[PDB]
Amino acid sequence: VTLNEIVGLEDVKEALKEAVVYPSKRPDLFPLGWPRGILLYGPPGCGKTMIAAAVANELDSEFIHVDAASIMSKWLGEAEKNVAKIFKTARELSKKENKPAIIFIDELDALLASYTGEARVRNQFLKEMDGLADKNEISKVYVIGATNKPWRLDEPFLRRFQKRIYITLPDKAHRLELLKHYSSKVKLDPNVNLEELAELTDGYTASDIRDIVQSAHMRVVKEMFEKNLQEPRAINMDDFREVLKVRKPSVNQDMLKAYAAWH
Ligand SMILES: Nc1ncnc2c1ncn2[C@@H]1O[C@H](COP(=O)(O)OP(=O)(O)O)[C@@H](O)[C@H]1O
Repeated sequence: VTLNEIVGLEDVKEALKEAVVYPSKRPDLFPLGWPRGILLYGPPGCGKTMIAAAVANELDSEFIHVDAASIMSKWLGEAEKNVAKIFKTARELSKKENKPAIIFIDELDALLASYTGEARVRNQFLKEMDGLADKNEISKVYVIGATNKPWRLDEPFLRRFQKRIYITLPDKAHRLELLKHYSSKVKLDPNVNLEELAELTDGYTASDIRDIVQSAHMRVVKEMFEKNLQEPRAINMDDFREVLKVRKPSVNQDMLKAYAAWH
C-alpha cells in the first residue's frame, strides 16, 4: 500500500513526509530536532491506517502494525508488558537494520480504557514515548497513533504527540474523486452524474463511498444472477438513489462536531 493509492490527503501526505521521511533521510538537516509522535485523529474509514502504511512503505522503513485493543488484557501486568515488548522490538529492528522503525498504533484510546487502576498502562506508554526523544537513544523509532475518539485521550497523553493531524470527512471535491476512483472499476450508464452523487454524499466517509459503489454494483450483479444472465446491465443513477435511501453515513450528527470541537 503506497501514497499514490490514496485519493486525497495531499496536505496530510505532505505533513507526514515532513515529520517522518525527511528527518529519517536527512537527520543533519533538523538541528532543532523533530517530534517522533504523530497522532492521526478523525472519523473512521477516512484513511488513517491507509496513510500510516503508505508512508512506512514510502520510506521502506521497518513496520509494526498494532491494534491497541489487542494489547489490553483483563489480567494485571500483561498490558504494560505487551507495551514494553513492542517498543523493545521496534528499537531492535531499527538498530539491527540501521533504519527507522514505524509503529502504527490503531485505536489508541484503547490503552486508556478499563479492562481490569488503568494508569499503569498509560504510564508505561508515556515512558516509552519520552524514551524515543532521548538524545542518547541510538534507535530511530517513530510512533504514529490513530483514534476516532480523541476526546478519550487525556492531555498528558496528547503531549507526547507533538504533531496532531485531523483527518476529516471528505469535502464535495474529495467525495467526487473518491467517486471517480471507485466507480472507474465498474460499468456506468451515461445518465450517471458523479457531480450530483458528490453532493448527495455529504456526511459520508471514504469507505462509506466505496461501500455505496459496491452496493450499487451489487444491484446489477444481483439482477443478472436471479435471471441467469451472462453479464449485468450498467449502473444507473437510480441504482445510487436506491442505495442512498437505505445507507446512511457511518458518522452521525453530533460525532461530526465532537470532532470539530476537539479539533
Ligand atoms: N483517501 C482515501 N483514498 C482511497 N481509499 C480510502 C481513502 N480513505 C479511506 N479509504 C478506504 O477506506 C478503507 C478504510 O480506511 P482506513 O485507512 O482503515 O480508515 P481509518 O484508518 O481512518 O479508520 C480503506 O481500505 C480504503 O478502502
